[PDB]
Amino acid sequence: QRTGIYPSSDLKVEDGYPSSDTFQIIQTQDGRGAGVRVLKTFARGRRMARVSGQITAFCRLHTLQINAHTHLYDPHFSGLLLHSCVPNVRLDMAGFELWSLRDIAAGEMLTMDYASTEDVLMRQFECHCGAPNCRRWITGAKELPNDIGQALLAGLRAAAL
Amino acid sequence: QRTGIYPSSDLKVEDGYPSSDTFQIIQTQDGRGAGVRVLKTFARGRRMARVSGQITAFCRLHTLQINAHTHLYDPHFSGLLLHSCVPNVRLDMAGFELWSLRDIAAGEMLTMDYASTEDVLMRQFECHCGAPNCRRWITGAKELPNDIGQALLAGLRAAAL
Amino acid sequence: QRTGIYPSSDLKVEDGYPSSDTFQIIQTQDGRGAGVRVLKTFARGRRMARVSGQITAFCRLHTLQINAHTHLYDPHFSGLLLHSCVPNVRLDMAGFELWSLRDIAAGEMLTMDYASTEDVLMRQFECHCGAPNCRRWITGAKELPNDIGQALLAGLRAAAL
Amino acid sequence: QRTGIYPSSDLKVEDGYPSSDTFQIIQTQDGRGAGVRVLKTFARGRRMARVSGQITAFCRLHTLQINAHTHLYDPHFSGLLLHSCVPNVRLDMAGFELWSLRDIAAGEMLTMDYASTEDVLMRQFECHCGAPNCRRWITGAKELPNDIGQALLAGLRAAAL
Ligand SMILES: C[S@@+](CC[C@H](N)C(=O)[O-])C[C@H]1O[C@@H](n2cnc3c(N)ncnc32)[C@H](O)[C@@H]1O
Ligand SMILES: C[S@@+](CC[C@H](N)C(=O)[O-])C[C@H]1O[C@@H](n2cnc3c(N)ncnc32)[C@H](O)[C@@H]1O
Ligand SMILES: C[S@@+](CC[C@H](N)C(=O)[O-])C[C@H]1O[C@@H](n2cnc3c(N)ncnc32)[C@H](O)[C@@H]1O
Ligand SMILES: C[S@@+](CC[C@H](N)C(=O)[O-])C[C@H]1O[C@@H](n2cnc3c(N)ncnc32)[C@H](O)[C@@H]1O
Ligand SMILES: C[S+](C)CC[C@H](N)C(=O)O
Ligand SMILES: C[S+](C)CC[C@H](N)C(=O)O
Ligand SMILES: C[S+](C)CC[C@H](N)C(=O)O
Ligand SMILES: C[S+](C)CC[C@H](N)C(=O)O
Repeated sequence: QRTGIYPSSDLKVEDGYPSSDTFQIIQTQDGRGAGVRVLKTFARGRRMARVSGQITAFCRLHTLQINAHTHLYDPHFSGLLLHSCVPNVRLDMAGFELWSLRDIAAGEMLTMDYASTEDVLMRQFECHCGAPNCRRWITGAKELPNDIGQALLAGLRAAAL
Repeated sequence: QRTGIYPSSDLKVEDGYPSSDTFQIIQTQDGRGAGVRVLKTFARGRRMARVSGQITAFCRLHTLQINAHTHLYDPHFSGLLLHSCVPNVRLDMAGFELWSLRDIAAGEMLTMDYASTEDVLMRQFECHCGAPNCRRWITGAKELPNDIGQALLAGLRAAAL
Repeated sequence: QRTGIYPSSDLKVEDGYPSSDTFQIIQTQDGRGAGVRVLKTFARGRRMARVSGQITAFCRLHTLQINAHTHLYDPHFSGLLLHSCVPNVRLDMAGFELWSLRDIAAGEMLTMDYASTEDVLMRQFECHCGAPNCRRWITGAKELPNDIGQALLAGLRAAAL
Repeated sequence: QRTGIYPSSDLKVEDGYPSSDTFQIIQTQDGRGAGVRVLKTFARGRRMARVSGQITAFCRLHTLQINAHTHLYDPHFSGLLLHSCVPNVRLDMAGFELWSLRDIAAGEMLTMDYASTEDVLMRQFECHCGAPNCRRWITGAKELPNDIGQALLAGLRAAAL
């Protein structure tokens, strides 16, 4: 009865896979590209969706890291989750489920800490999450800012005097 | 240049994904249904293929178990690997790779121990692997033979006197 | 030459295990109990320590979650990491390593998001991390605030008008 | 009431950890060194023990592999499990449990396929398991026989004519 974000028929909304009546991909207007938006309210501590995708050996812009050498290619859903330094969802890559870390109001962008699942990103980027504590430049957890990132961080540091 | 077993274009034979010039699905003639056959010779201790599929929460006839609550739906390749009590390949479900446990000659069926990756099967079955040490009735590692399996095993045990 | 936090001789500082010349357990003075303090400066994106402990099946106050059914009992080091809603370290429970999520100055408390590795805590607690965005009441990622937590969160919500 | 193989008090026999009234380490008399022996009968498909040990980054003679980069140091129990090419137990390294793959009679040596959990061994060895289908020379699943192993395997192959 409910229509799923994932195109595969075997992934059913009645089993927890995301529905287009609950999640929507939209183009942000603040330089973050496209991202997942929630259309209903979620209390903190609830499973918002089961997650799926295709196994691949290679890190890509729309993969998530499963373990040391294996990634999950999901350009329909979890790969379109935007980053925030203060995230409102956790993507559990062992149970393959998305959970609310806080109360999320309908219409809010869904955000994970990319460094919470990823050793290294496909690309580093300057962060537009707006949080009071923005790392400003976003990497994997096991990844040093590259020389562009170090230069931008230094200009911000001088400004901090 | 080489054509892949997996229909997805993103899975390339040049990156280790199986090619139809190396693997073939055939119908066995001894009651094992269809299964994967190798068309080239492989020395023991080599990676024969990278493995892929679709993440799902549910055990199915053509899934393999990833971890406690997550399975890999692969009806094109790894889900068509037949069982043997003396296996010639290992399916590594952390690196998602198939490795030869022994020298395999071209034309041989590829066989894993289903109990080496699976807690519980979608279905139990009487084993036709022919090995001198056949469990005769095949389950997951964490799965008791059901009452059919116990009855067949008992008739075999009486015969053993 | 360097003395290790972990009592076991097989865990050597020269292999990355924490040294008492780099980490110290101290009693906080703001209601967080004891916690790990760093004694040297760490740039973001560096491995600060290898982690170890004892495998156990049971969640405890000083365990960390490895996977769905397995935890790591470590009362010497990683179990004494305090929580923060804006963490400065990530505890990678697959590689068993601690990594700096930001620049950390010598003397700073080390903090992880408990919800980033834990489904459920041994106990919930009101948070004293001070971050502008404190969840105020801390649970596992897959754990609803209990009735004490809901009552405290509601009093805070009324105050927010 | 029951005394545990693991020296730690926190690992209780009442929670499934092995008891010396069920398991015993003995010196084999056929060139396999010491190994774990079972003292009670176990039907196939039962959990014989919970497993534990110390996390370490390094492969050792008495470690078992957890994931790509992490091993479990257990010289009291699971590291003393001998190898067999036709194993009677599976060591589940995700749930950290030992399960019977077949009916095991009291007094039998417990045997796993080392290649079922290990990419690479600390050392390769000629196999004395006696199975009709012995690989004769034992490696990790992702490990080629070294030049000693290749030489011994070739002498056996000539004998096979
Ligand atoms: C695979 S994407 C997620 C979807 C992507 N925005 C898209 O439009 O297809 C990851 C990329 O999104 C952008 N992005 C995500 N979070 C961001 C943030 N907080 N600030 C700026 N850019 C962000 C970055 O360009 C990053 O490399
Ligand atoms: C998903 S299948 C593998 C592919 C399957 N044969 C097919 O034809 O689609 C697993 C099933 O194959 C059959 N099978 C596999 N190995 C077998 C064996 N050694 N002896 C008998 N049947 C076997 C069993 O019916 C088992 O439930
Ligand atoms: C196992 S402990 C870490 C070490 C512990 N403080 C100790 O003193 O042994 C986890 C507990 O520390 C306390 N704690 C950790 N982070 C905290 C925080 N940010 N605010 C308040 N209490 C915290 C809580 O009581 C929580 O249950
Ligand atoms: C860590 S051990 C297990 C305990 C060891 N036997 C001990 O005595 O401490 C692994 C080693 O045991 C021996 N071993 C285990 N299984 C064997 C087998 N089936 N045949 C010959 N040697 C074996 C090998 O020397 C191998 O390197
Ligand atoms: C949520 S996915 C966009 C994050 C990881 C991805 N491999 C990236 O590089 O951004
Ligand atoms: C190699 S797959 C056929 C084995 C596991 C599968 N879920 C089954 O039930 O047979
Ligand atoms: C960093 S450990 C203190 C967090 C998880 C632990 N099991 C707890 O309950 O707090
Ligand atoms: C059961 S443990 C003895 C097997 C793996 C170990 N690291 C070895 O090298 O034999």
